[PDB]
Amino acid sequence: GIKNLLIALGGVLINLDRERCIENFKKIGFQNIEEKFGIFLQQEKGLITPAEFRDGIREMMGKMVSDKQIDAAWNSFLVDIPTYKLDLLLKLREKYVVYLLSNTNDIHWKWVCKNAFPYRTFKVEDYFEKTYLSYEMKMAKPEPEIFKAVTEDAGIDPKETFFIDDSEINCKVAQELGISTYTPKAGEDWSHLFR
Ligand SMILES: [Mg+2]
Repeated sequence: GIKNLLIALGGVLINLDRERCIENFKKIGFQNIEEKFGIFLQQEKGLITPAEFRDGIREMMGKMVSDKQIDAAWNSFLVDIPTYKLDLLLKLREKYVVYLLSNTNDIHWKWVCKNAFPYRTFKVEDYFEKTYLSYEMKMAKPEPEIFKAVTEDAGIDPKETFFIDDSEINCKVAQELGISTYTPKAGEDWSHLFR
């Protein structure tokens, strides 16, 4: 009897495009961008600041570039949330409590909130009871920490929580804590889970 849902961000909701990102980075002067990915892991845990991140990018980049240029290229990894997934979220809150559990960074998070979640009258606030972000939490999937940490703050029973995330390891760890999981494939429309 599932009462709650935990949803990942990437692939599951927002389409990703590594090639594009790589290319945009190269265009702005980062030659070995693809070997490079450090600060990414730190950023993800919010152990540094967007400021220091850009500096790190510049620093290993060997050139001075605009923060906008950098945010631009970094955000090009994100494509879009097909709007039918947004409908699905809203429809789902009718029968469940719905949380986001996402490994991400402030720069990305602000892009998705401005550019991807806004739909009709709705805003990121409208889809989730609460969003748990790695870089705010300071811990990241698949640390067991983060899963236990989420249920306690949320005050939800793990036995009654369904976790949807396209990373196997993340799912296996969540299962250990008693959570049920589905691992969607790239591009998968996982709406079939509720037919
Ligand atoms: Mg993923």
